[PDB]
Amino acid sequence: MENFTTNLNQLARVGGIDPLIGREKELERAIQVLCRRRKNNPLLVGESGVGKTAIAEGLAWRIVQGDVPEVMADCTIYSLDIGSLLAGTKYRGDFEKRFKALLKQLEQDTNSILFIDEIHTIIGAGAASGGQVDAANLIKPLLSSGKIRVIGSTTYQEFSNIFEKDRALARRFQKIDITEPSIEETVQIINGLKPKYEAHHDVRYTAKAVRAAVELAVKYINDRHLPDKAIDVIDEAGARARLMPVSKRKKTVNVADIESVVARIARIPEKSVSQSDRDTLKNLGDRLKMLVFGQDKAIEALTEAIKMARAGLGHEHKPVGSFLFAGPTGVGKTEVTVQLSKALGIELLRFDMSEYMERHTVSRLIGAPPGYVGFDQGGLLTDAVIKHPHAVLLLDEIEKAHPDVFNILLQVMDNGTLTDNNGRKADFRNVVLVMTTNAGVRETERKSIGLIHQDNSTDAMEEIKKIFTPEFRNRLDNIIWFDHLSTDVIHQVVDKFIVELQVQLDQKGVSLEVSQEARNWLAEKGYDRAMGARPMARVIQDNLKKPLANELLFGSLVDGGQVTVALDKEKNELTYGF
Amino acid sequence: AAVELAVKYINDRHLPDKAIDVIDEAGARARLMPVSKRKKTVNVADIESVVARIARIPEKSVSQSDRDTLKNLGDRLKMLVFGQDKAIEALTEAIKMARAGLGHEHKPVGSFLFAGPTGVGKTEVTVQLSKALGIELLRFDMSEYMERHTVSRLIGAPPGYVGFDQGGLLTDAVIKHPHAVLLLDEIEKAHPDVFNILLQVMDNGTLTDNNGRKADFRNVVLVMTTNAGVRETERKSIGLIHQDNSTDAMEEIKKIFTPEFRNRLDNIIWFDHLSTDVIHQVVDKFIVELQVQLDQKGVSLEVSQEARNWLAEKGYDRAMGARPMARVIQDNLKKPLANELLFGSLVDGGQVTVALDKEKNELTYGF
Amino acid sequence: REKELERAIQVLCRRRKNNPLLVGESGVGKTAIAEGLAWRIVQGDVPEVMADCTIYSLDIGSLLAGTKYRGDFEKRFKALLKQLEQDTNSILFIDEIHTIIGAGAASGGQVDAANLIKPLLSSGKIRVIGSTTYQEFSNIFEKDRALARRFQKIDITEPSIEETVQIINGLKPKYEAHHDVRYTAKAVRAAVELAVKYINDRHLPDKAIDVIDEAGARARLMPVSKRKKTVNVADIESVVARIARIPEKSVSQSDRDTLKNLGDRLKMLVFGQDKAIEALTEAIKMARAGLGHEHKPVGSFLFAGPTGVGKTEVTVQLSKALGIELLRFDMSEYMERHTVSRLIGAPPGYVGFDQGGLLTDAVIKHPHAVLLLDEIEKA
Ligand SMILES: Nc1ncnc2c1ncn2[C@@H]1O[C@H](COP(=O)(O)OP(=O)(O)OP(=O)(O)O)[C@@H](O)[C@H]1O
Ligand SMILES: Nc1ncnc2c1ncn2[C@@H]1O[C@H](COP(=O)(O)OP(=O)(O)OP(=O)(O)O)[C@@H](O)[C@H]1O
Ligand SMILES: Nc1ncnc2c1ncn2[C@@H]1O[C@H](COP(=O)(O)OP(=O)(O)OP(=O)(O)O)[C@@H](O)[C@H]1O
Ligand SMILES: Nc1ncnc2c1ncn2[C@@H]1O[C@H](COP(=O)(O)OP(=O)(O)OP(=O)(O)O)[C@@H](O)[C@H]1O
Repeated sequence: MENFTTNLNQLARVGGIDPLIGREKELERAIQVLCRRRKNNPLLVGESGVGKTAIAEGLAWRIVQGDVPEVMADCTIYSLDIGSLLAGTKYRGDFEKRFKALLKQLEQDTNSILFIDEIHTIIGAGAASGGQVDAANLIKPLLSSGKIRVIGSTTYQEFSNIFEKDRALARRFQKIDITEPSIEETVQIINGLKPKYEAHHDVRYTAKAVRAAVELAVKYINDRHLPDKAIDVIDEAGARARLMPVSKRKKTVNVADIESVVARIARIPEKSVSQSDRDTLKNLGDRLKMLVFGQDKAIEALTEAIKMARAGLGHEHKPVGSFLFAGPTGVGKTEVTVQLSKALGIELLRFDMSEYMERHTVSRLIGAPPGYVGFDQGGLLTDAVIKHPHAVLLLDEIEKAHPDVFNILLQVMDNGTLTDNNGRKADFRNVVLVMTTNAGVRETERKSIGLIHQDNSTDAMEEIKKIFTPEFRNRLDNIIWFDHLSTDVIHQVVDKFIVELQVQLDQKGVSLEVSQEARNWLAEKGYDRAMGARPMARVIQDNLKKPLANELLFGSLVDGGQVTVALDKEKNELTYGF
Repeated sequence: AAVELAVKYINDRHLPDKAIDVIDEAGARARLMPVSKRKKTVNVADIESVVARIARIPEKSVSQSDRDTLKNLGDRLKMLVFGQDKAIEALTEAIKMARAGLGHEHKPVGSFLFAGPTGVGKTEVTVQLSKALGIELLRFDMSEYMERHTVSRLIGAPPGYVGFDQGGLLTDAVIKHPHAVLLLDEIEKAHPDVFNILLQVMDNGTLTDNNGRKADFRNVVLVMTTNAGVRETERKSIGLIHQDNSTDAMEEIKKIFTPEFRNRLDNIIWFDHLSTDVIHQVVDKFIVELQVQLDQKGVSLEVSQEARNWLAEKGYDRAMGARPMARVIQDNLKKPLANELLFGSLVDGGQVTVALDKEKNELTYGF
Repeated sequence: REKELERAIQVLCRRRKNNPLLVGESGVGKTAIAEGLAWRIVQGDVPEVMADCTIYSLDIGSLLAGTKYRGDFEKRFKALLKQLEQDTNSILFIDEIHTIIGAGAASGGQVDAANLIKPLLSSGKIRVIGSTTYQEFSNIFEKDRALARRFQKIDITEPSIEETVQIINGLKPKYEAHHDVRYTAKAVRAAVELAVKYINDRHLPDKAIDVIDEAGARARLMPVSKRKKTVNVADIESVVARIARIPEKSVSQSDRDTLKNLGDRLKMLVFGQDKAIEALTEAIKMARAGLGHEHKPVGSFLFAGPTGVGKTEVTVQLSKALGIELLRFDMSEYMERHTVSRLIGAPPGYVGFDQGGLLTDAVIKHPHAVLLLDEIEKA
């Protein structure tokens, strides 16, 4: 035992193991179990990071501090490192001699408790031959006879998958469920532990820093439990603050440092909103109007959703915003979204919904159910939002997906979550959801029969309503109708496309000038309300790019020249040059 | 009592030692009593306390603060969910019976199907119930169980398969939290094979997982929500008089959930549409949420009564429930505030006054 | 990678569970950073807190190698940890840290490297820097919750274009030394820009570097015939083009005439329908000229008409004339809605999941190709 276990009273008394705060009921049972006539061995079972070891060792602390029932007073708790019982072995029989020697020592002390953490690891030692499991074979009678007292500890999952197969062991200890504290209990736990962080990091925490670490961690960090989750924030903020005095920036850790840390851990930005990001955001609405012409209202809706979220007036558990972009083809429905993600500097997660035409294609978003082929793959959607929690999520031509696929978004739009096939949750609260569609267009573009042409603008009233179930629609922030582009827009579109052409040419060492007459001509020639801005690229392709490709490819316009294009008036034909 | 209670509440061990353990812990418990110098014998009440602790169930509520918490549970919920009183009452009645002891031998605390128009707090009330009671909410978006084979994610892969150690997500959630509110959202979206899992739960309080262990739902409140019948509810009839289609919505529910399912529910509660009175309450609720969000930035907010009356009058839509009201709040209050909070006077300001004129019915703003 | 290290240091500086885990896509510099810190410590490019501390890199294979008998592994494992605990100013670094979870427990037991490490991380006794990909982190580290709680995940993203150029400028001298080459400024900038435009299934820090290394390696085989030269943008372009399959610079050579005469080689084979020939010929020329569509296909043209008029023959002849692969897809075989899974594959969990997807594999194998979809109206 001398070099296999740790005397926890000795440790708790001299170095300290950090105080245990609260957990009155947890200890009440542990003691009542330890006080039983037989099988007086509690097992602390729970979610990782809830204080299972904190309690098991915390008991040693209470004993050395005298804060125990006299029954427990003066008893010694020893923690066993089973790794050391194997490190000292090699051939047959040495393990058992060593293992039993420790048991004899516990029996001889008579007033001691052994603590075995990771209790599910006591299964082992036997190998090659085996059948002698250690875990049960060397201790079943020790536990059932009351000769020794053992406190164990385990993760709830390990407990059911491993620590629960051996019924004989399952029967020999009383399980105590350690659940995670609530907000207040977490705050008091921090206050009790706080002096150790302040002492370790040479920092001090404000009342708000502590209050906030708990509330913020709960809201933003969701893969850990409260008592160790809020601590990471406090400890991390401490470690960060400790790196300031290096430039003499000695300071108290305040709520501002906590928010910076939570924001970094959760990858959700929070303080830059007060800095230059105010202008990046302020100007967002206009940068996008230089890329998508017309459609200002779509730009505003996106811009507004983002501003509210950055302002802090977002929702508590919804995507940044979620609206469907409907309209005629070639009017900037996907273009504004692509540009939004560029303007914001964030990842664009683009899915083509045309690929999800069968009901069973949902498995590509979620992953196969356990037990199936594609299980370890995970889901493509849930994974995309996990790697990039701050993103623009674009679902192109959503009306092409099998309609049951839309059901996947009900919980996304409403709770910001989606659960993958491993049970992990996607978190969409920092994702802008944009879905585009051509629903209703075929109808809006149809001519009616009669003397008076009917106004078919109520496409929203039929196709959008028939395609998207009421519960889907009622979760959208908006349904935004993109219009056909006007001729004023076409002129802007043509200018835009010519610039794109100029850039491709600049990269080849040549440049292009187009006269205004030539531009107006191309705009006038290509406009077709029905196809939006889509054909303008073809008009440019035929009137400017084809001529240029011949000049670029066969030597007429290569190194040494530039091309000027002008329109004549007689034929309205374009000129070219060098 | 140790013997007859252990067989009812402790189900992972055989009787000899299962009952002795109750006796032994009760013994130890009583042994730790005369430290206060109060000598004890072990009565039925001490046995019941031990079983309650071993089985992870509630003991006796009348002398507890739980008595008061339970007594006015309906009142607190009515402050969060307006209207739909009958749903609130059904939930609290089932709970009271269970704590009263007038429960079921082997069934969930109660089992309800929440049906009705959208935007009505079918989900909202369940979420608040778990908060009001202080217990874990176990959620399961049923839209994610659309294929016959998705059942294995609820109960785990069969042994020997790639998803065998993961276990089931449902049985594990229940095992970890035996006393909980279990919410199955949009249950009608799940593949019907899923309902077969629910039928046995509703009748026995239990599911066997892929490890052969059982989840005990005896202390779980089971609420599942649905939109079955909504498209029909919102349909307008042909004629001069619009018809009440709630009767057809039920026909839709009865086609999705077969008699075998329906007979295992304690109730099917058809939630009604929200009234204008409710909207006024809803608007105040949303404004308060806004005020809280603003307080977090150090900004106070006043909204006049007329501004409230107007927002409520503007946003009400009987068919869409309360969800649109939040849209009204975003456009009339949050957007203006975001600009002031982000680029203007409220950054280090801290105050905003909102009222409207009568001539334009436009809102005021500013520090 | 200043911020990536700032966080790593802040994690190492924590009181407990001060073990950063570097998680990211492959080829993004995760291990470059962990080794980079050892480099910075030695060079004095780190806070005094890290200064003078030793980072050791663990060979899991040598730790497990030879551990026969019951107890040798456990002994070696513990000896290592003891040595680290007695150093008091060291950090252990583990590549592919998810593999520690698979350390050899001898038999049916659970005593292995992860179970033996856990208490020393919780206690703050030792410091470990881990490294794993987002996929290995998800399928391995994410599952062992207790171990995962002892690491602080650092999210390492792919660098920008400007950042990639800068790492090349820093790394460059070693490629120059290794290959006996020198790289021009244009060569470096282009490796990054071109790799971004043309090389898929890789991340920048690696993608640009791979081009620099190969181009250096190409030039390394020139002064064997004493064709000594530097690596210019043209050589970088050639290397990327090897992968991209359509060079932007060779278009200026004999390729100009191969392309110029394309229209006539096709007119002599397909008669009438000159307009189809022109449509195809022009699309290619623009694409080779550089007047492409940035992200769209070379061109997409529906050929409609009476039978026996050369609609598929001209496309077949095009692929022949160009010297490129013809990918054929008979649309009549996709006569039903569900037949789409033949083109892209079955969803995960379904029979045939690992069979592939005919269209996506055809295109992936042959990036430069003519894709012909016969009788599209029959799909
Ligand atoms: N009363 C408490 N005493 C000590 N620690 C507590 C307490 N309550 C919560 N904690 C938190 O839990 C941790 C205490 O250590 P503990 O051994 O209990 O972890 P754990 O719950 O067993 O997690 P794991 O399964 O990974 O070992 C600390 O992070 C601490 O912030
Ligand atoms: N308002 C606009 N300003 C400038 N260019 C535009 C505009 N609208 C469309 N375009 C042009 O069309 C493209 C933008 O993509 P767009 O959003 O129109 O796709 P879409 O609306 O989804 O149509 P589809 O039905 O084919 O998917 C760009 O090439 C862009 O030059
Ligand atoms: N009776 C109510 N009182 C106040 N707010 C309500 C009420 N009912 C619904 N709401 C509003 O709805 C919001 C939550 O939506 P809810 O949970 O009710 O949708 P649902 O019941 O699931 O219906 P569906 O999903 O079919 O659209 C609440 O935050 C609340 O603002
Ligand atoms: N314009 C042409 N000039 C010379 N030969 C030709 C022409 N068209 C077709 N042919 C010949 O006739 C045969 C059929 O040609 P092809 O398959 O390309 O026509 P198609 O448009 O595909 O008809 P289908 O409607 O059946 O698909 C080929 O062997 C081809 O050599």
